[PDB]
Amino acid sequence: MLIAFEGIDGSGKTTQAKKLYEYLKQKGYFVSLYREPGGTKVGEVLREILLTEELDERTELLLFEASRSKLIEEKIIPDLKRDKVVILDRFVLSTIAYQGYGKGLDVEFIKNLNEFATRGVKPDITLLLDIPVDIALRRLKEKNRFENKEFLEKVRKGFLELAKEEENVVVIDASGEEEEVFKEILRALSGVLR
Amino acid sequence: MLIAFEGIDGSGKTTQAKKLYEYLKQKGYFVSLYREPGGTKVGEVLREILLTEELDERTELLLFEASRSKLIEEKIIPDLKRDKVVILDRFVLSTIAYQGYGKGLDVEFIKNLNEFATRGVKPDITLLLDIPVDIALRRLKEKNRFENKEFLEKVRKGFLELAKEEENVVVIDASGEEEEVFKEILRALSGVLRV
Ligand SMILES: Nc1ncnc2c1ncn2[C@@H]1O[C@H](COP(=O)(O)OP(=O)(O)O)[C@@H](O)[C@H]1O
Ligand SMILES: Nc1ncnc2c1ncn2[C@@H]1O[C@H](COP(=O)(O)OP(=O)(O)O)[C@@H](O)[C@H]1O
Ligand SMILES: Cc1cn([C@H]2C[C@H](O)[C@@H](COP(=O)(O)OP(=O)(O)O)O2)c(=O)[nH]c1=O
Ligand SMILES: Cc1cn([C@H]2C[C@H](O)[C@@H](COP(=O)(O)OP(=O)(O)O)O2)c(=O)[nH]c1=O
Ligand SMILES: [Ca+2]
Ligand SMILES: [Ca+2]
Ligand SMILES: [Mg+2]
Ligand SMILES: [Mg+2]
Ligand SMILES: [Mg+2]
Ligand SMILES: [Mg+2]
Ligand SMILES: [Mg+2]
Ligand SMILES: [Mg+2]
Repeated sequence: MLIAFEGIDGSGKTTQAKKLYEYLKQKGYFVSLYREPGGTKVGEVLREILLTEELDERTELLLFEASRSKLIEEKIIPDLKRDKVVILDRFVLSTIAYQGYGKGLDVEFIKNLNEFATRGVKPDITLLLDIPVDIALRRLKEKNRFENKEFLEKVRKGFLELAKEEENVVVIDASGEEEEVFKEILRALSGVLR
Repeated sequence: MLIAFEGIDGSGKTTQAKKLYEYLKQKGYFVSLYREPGGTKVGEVLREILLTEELDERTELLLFEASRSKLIEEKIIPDLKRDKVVILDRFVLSTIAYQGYGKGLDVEFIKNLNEFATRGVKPDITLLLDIPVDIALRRLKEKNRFENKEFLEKVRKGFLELAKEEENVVVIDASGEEEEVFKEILRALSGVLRV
């Protein structure tokens, strides 16, 4: 297996996760790629609620966890049982960084919810795509995506603290060009996977 | 003043909550009536998912709590700030009885989620409509609703244990006629509210 991509909006997660998916398929792995929230029919409904409705921060946390629970039970656990490489575009560190460090919700509580939703399933490696917020925001602005700079500075700092506190997290310099970032990822992956 | 109706499917909650809503409105209270899950636009979408999609028991728990959180923040807390009497058709005991006693999820974990979703808001009184499962099932059969006898027997017993452990839960014998059950509810309510 399980490879998680983490990092702020605009760090290149969706781009890199797709590159890694295609690369590992070509190398002969059986691989799955899922996004969080989403990745199942029910999860995609919850994703649309999360991205379109005005929600309070507590309802948001519970819906992220509900989407994760469905994806874990429906797809990830069955995939891992069949020795598929599962790549996730976001996972439990995003919930801690955004809902905990960003929104101020209790992190011990978030971690208990994460454990409940995941049944204790943990990544073999987490690739934290680290990038200065101003650089990320300029990438996003090009595609008419806007995120709050004050909020994301807290989240960025939170991810970096988590890379020291949580297990199996490798910090990737995501400021570089696409192929350069991918090479860094492949170097990090050689720590857990042929 | 927060008044919660609890009990198994077919115990008369929706019937009696509406009766109470009308009665208190006539007596000059400003009253709200909400159902769980549901009661908000988002909560109603979540209710539809809960009632129509195949879900694992953990995802179910989290959606029940998400609906509760939305209702608490959007409607319940603002209503209580305005001195409205808020009547709930189900609340936190339903989660402990169904997801805990029924499905076997950890009760302390469920209580922590309850506290999170509610911001610690507790009812002034909870009316547990207790009824034998057989009676409930026969009332539901008349309306083409079917529920699982084995499951509901565990849930009934769970509610009854909760009525002993949790604060301000009154057990109502709800197997009698509708008008008699309502009279018992009013007698119970007189302990906390001028009715
Ligand atoms: N290494 C890179 N350098 C510059 N732009 C990039 C790079 N990687 C991705 N992008 C572009 O930046 C934006 C954000 O990338 P995306 O993969 O959507 O990030 P995330 O999923 O982390 O928000 C997209 O427009 C994408 O094409
Ligand atoms: N006291 C009662 N005796 C007989 N039937 C009842 C009584 N109260 C309600 N009913 C009927 O039983 C069914 C279940 O009532 P309802 O209020 O929907 O229960 P709940 O909301 O607890 O499932 C409905 O068809 C309703 O009209
Ligand atoms: C998985 C997850 C995402 N999110 C947020 C991050 C994003 O702003 C939003 C949607 O996710 P996503 O589409 O991955 O954002 P992006 O491509 O911009 O990185 O959901 C949380 O707040 N908590 C979570 O647990
Ligand atoms: C509020 C709540 C309801 N439920 C279940 C009980 C019901 O079978 C279902 C829908 O609620 P509802 O329509 O109140 O059922 P009924 O009128 O038959 O009592 O949701 C839970 O499992 N957990 C919860 O926390
Ligand atoms: Ca650019
Ligand atoms: Ca460089
Ligand atoms: Mg993305
Ligand atoms: Mg906050
Ligand atoms: Mg965790
Ligand atoms: Mg009902
Ligand atoms: Mg179970
Ligand atoms: Mg509770």
